Amino acid sequence: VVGGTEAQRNSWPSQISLQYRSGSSWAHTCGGTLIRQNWVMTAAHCVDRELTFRVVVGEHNLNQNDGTEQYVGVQKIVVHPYWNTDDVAAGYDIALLRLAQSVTLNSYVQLGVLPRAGTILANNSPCYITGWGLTRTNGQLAQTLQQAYLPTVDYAICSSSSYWGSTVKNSMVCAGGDGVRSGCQGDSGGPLHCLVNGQYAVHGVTSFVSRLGCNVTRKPTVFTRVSAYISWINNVIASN
Ligand SMILES: [Ca+2]
Ligand SMILES: [Cl-]
Repeated sequence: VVGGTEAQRNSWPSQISLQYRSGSSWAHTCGGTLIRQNWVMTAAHCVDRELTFRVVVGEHNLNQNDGTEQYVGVQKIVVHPYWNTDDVAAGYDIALLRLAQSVTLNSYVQLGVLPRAGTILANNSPCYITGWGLTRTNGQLAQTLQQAYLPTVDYAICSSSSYWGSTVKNSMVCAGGDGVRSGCQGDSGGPLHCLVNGQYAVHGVTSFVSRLGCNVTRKPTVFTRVSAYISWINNVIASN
């Protein structure tokens, strides 16, 4: 997250860190949203690589013991069947990870609330992106979980020529584009939390930013629209 602030430890308890095994260690690669005690919602693109993945819930600082982390293997990966790694603009950038164990819920570990199917946010709706992604274009991952206030940019604006044009689909949520604040690499798969009727819900799964850079004016961060996938999600969970 570019232009973020450090999240309070218990603000976003459904945020997870999706990590891959690298040597004798683990590296954060993506965010995710805990949606059941044994299921994480993330971006399909986060799991195109044939890596060993684990999920960390209750994580705050990737570089320090927080005393709240639970580490769990990824047991099964269910990528949306229409995902095509060579065409992120087509959408379907969503995947569910069944965790090898059910995590224990507490103030640091909670299920993300998802919007009802079909819900579309009015333009300029208040949301925060959260994640450990780069803090600058071509920068480095955050140590501490970051949040940035990224108001939505509706489809009509987002899919306009000076924004994302045809690249953005109605199955996506755009947010931000102010040139200051944005998602950035390593935020992928994580939530966009939007305040609706007093409650934050995870409306987006971070999907992409401009190849030119993270915080590029009129290139808001683009998220998979969670409310486009509620049936899919429920179908997956019910069949697994
Ligand atoms: Ca930690
Ligand atoms: Cl949360």
